[PDB]
Amino acid sequence: SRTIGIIGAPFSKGQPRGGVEEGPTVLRKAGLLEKLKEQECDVKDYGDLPFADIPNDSPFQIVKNPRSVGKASEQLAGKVAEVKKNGRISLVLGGDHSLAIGSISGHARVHPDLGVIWVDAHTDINTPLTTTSGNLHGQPVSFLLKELKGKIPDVPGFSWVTPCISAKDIVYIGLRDVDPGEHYILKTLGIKYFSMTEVDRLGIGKVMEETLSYLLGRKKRPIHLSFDVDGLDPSFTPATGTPVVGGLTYREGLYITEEIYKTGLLSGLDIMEVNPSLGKTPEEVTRTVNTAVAITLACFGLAREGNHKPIDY
Amino acid sequence: SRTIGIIGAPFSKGQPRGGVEEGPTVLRKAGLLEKLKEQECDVKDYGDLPFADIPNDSPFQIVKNPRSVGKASEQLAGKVAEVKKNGRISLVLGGDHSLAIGSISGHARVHPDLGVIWVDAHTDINTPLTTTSGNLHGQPVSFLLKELKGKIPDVPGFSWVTPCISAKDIVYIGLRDVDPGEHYILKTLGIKYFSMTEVDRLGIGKVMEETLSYLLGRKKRPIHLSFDVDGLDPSFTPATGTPVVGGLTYREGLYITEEIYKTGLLSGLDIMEVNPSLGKTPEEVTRTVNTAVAITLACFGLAREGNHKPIDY
Amino acid sequence: SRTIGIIGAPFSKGQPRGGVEEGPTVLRKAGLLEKLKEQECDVKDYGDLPFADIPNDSPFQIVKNPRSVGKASEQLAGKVAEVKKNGRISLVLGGDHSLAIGSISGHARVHPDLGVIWVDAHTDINTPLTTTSGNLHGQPVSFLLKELKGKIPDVPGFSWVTPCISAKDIVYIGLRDVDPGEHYILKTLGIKYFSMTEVDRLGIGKVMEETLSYLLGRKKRPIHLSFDVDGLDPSFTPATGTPVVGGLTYREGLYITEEIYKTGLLSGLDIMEVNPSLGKTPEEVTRTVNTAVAITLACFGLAREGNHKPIDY
Ligand SMILES: N[C@@H](CCCC[B-](O)(O)O)C(=O)O
Ligand SMILES: N[C@@H](CCCC[B-](O)(O)O)C(=O)O
Ligand SMILES: N[C@@H](CCCC[B-](O)(O)O)C(=O)O
Ligand SMILES: [Zn+2]
Ligand SMILES: [Zn+2]
Ligand SMILES: [Zn+2]
Ligand SMILES: [Zn+2]
Ligand SMILES: [Zn+2]
Ligand SMILES: [Zn+2]
Ligand SMILES: [Zn+2]
Ligand SMILES: [Zn+2]
Ligand SMILES: [Zn+2]
Ligand SMILES: [Zn+2]
Ligand SMILES: [Zn+2]
Ligand SMILES: [Zn+2]
Ligand SMILES: [Zn+2]
Ligand SMILES: [Zn+2]
Ligand SMILES: [Zn+2]
Repeated sequence: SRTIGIIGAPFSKGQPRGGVEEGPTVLRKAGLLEKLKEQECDVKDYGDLPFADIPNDSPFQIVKNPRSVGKASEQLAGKVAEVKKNGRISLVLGGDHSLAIGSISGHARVHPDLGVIWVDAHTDINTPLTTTSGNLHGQPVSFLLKELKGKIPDVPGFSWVTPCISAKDIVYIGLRDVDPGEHYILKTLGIKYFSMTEVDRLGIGKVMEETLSYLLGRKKRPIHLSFDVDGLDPSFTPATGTPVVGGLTYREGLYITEEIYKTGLLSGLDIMEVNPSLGKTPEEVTRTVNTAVAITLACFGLAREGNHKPIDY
Repeated sequence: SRTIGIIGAPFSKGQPRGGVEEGPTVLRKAGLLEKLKEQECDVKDYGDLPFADIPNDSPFQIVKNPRSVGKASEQLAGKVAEVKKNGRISLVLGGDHSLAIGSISGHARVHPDLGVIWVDAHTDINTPLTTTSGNLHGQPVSFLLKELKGKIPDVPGFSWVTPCISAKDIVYIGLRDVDPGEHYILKTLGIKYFSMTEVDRLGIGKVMEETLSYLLGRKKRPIHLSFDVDGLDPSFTPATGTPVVGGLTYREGLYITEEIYKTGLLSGLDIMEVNPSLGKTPEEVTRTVNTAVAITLACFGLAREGNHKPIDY
Repeated sequence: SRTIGIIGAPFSKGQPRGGVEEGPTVLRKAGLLEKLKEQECDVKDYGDLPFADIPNDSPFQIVKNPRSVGKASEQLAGKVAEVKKNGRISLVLGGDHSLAIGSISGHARVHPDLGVIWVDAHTDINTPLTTTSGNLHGQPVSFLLKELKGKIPDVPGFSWVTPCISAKDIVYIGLRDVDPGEHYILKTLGIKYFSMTEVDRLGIGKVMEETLSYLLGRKKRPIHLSFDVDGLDPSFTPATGTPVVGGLTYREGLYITEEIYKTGLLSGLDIMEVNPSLGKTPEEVTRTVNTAVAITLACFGLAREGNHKPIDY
């Protein structure tokens, strides 16, 4: 049926603030598994990946914690590939977005033809040479693009990496805080994106129609959804590291996911950047987690119009 | 002209929390009548219906306060039918939504051909046999549907009831918290609804165009609007019993009503679920009431673009 | 390139509450100039206009501080005309909206064929004879309309005024609190407007397309944008004198301005009604100013999708 495989990934060295390691814990203790089991979902939790501490991981130029991040993704890519072989949609509950490198890589090992939908207020496509922060949660995409392969230096811990996607297989939704170098890359590789500008102009309805018509226009390949919690407006998911105002509405958030689910092609999912310790109040924490959970459930069947199990009431 | 007849209905036994009995009081003391008189409106207040206490009203299966609710609606249906004969649009300031049974029944006694628009985060169409709460504010619609007549047991106090509407004469707007049994009924009787999903996809503009094209496609019959205050997002109407996040915008709220008014067919109106005691702060209370009032005024002429009385300024 | 000329106008006698005189100060101390210089913008600040105190300025009928306001606008019109001759887009950081009279008048002295976009929750088109408040921040438009010339009494201090625009050269966006006399004028002179009703119905996308198709349908004349901070919903710009609920979204706010900029015709800009002292909290103050700044930057190039300077990264 709608089989899922849960991958907790308590990692945070992809950026400065540490609380995101707890993301898996809080979402789990929010009742996610239970809630998913309450749907036609066949759920199997593969546990929280144990991330060995790499004490010796000095900066690579300005790129911070490279070996730590590379291993974290290298380990995850393998676990992802495992559940995908067990015929389950991989659900990655993580910390920072840098894990996307491991998530998508391993997912591709199984389904190379996959298409990606990246919901985020940022493009996370900086390169070790374009980034000015050195924080890897803002560079995952660059490591995954084939077009870029050959303009990215060998970063300690990323030798295991192989560019599993071309510009033509990814769509962004939500952008509102993009770097100049990031912008240049977009227009140059002609990447499909819908910034808040396009959403405002078109409506989330058209936005979703086009994005899917874009990725599934030709063949009907498996879908990977990388959802960075900061894609939604801070008034919904405040407990996040890099929030930007003017974000996606809670309703738009649900609309995106309700539509992905209805395609029947959701192969992989990432719920990133949920940092409970950045909530200025116990409720901002609750609010953030709750939304993260609601969005996840929509990915797996939950519909605002209602749902009904096969029987005469 | 635009003649109104005010019906205060301080009832609450349609659900557990009691504060909704005060709804009429707070809205009145908010200046509603005055404000309506300030428009081209001819206003007549029929007073707050006195609801006899039914001390002996044990549960019917799991259905709570059946005799209390049935009488409350039985009395109201008669008062509604009275003002409709006095050629005035009935305005029902109430408590819980279970009163809809009395409101619509009596309205129909006068205008049997009426169509209904139900703004609510819920469908309130459970049956004594489908409800799991037993609270009647979530079952009014089931008692009014002809298609369902014959699948509803005789509930103490509802013998006076007669199904005055078919599936084809009602439209829902706002749904986002629907029960499985409720969902089955929708798809089965093919009821027209626009959940938050449809609103997100289409926009309130198209939503309103379709809903009216649906109800007034054929003849031009009188319109009944049942507005459950919880249809709007909690950030607008927090002082309500059953709030759900991801609701209708304040602007969408006004858009709905501004459009109904412009049809010139508004025959009956219900402003339900305003419970002032559920506001966590004196202002949430104020906010909730204010919105309830603003929406009501839009139903009777108030336009955001402005209004002008027939004369050269 | 994209040359700007900054005009600070610390005036407030266009309405009762005084804090708006500080608007220039707070926006400047928010880093505006710096931020604009950070873009392809060529910025020149002409300083804060010194507004002589007119101790003797008794009411004209009910019109308050007429001589004070007339001089303030008379002085500004001249400064505006100065920067427009220095080939720079005039940026007017002001106090109350009554300054629009001086801003647009002087802008026209240079570019008579200009078209105006007025973002505001009000039309500010009352006349000394229609206004019931007597506050001039709600009458600037009336003084600028040719069609009205001959139905406006000579107000002390406004002799220097000459109606530099006809009904056909202005578009309103955001209206939601319009006076009856104001409404009569609209329908009578057939002025193009998009109240919140139209925005709700059409979407900001269509709204912007139509408004520009309206003003630039024929020739391609310079554009004047009068942005009253209260056009946006109070949840964004609370520190304002006359706020009204159900306003423009922050995203819609940016959409409007991003679109104006992209036309390449922005000739003049007004950022009015930012009163820091009306913020119930230090953050409402911060929030309000921040939004005012973000909107201004969008007028001058800033795009949510990102920007890139001419070079290979
Ligand atoms: N563009 C910034 C912020 C990136 C934010 C990363 B993300 O999307 O995972 O939050 C940077 O490169 O440091
Ligand atoms: N579906 C729930 C909630 C109904 C809410 C009723 B209403 O719409 O009036 O608030 C129930 O049957 O108990
Ligand atoms: N219509 C009211 C309010 C006008 C508000 C002026 B404004 O738009 O500048 O805030 C009046 O004439 O006093
Ligand atoms: Zn495959
Ligand atoms: Zn992000
Ligand atoms: Zn991040
Ligand atoms: Zn370029
Ligand atoms: Zn990200
Ligand atoms: Zn009739
Ligand atoms: Zn409800
Ligand atoms: Zn209720
Ligand atoms: Zn079915
Ligand atoms: Zn209801
Ligand atoms: Zn010109
Ligand atoms: Zn205004
Ligand atoms: Zn003002
Ligand atoms: Zn008229
Ligand atoms: Zn104004």
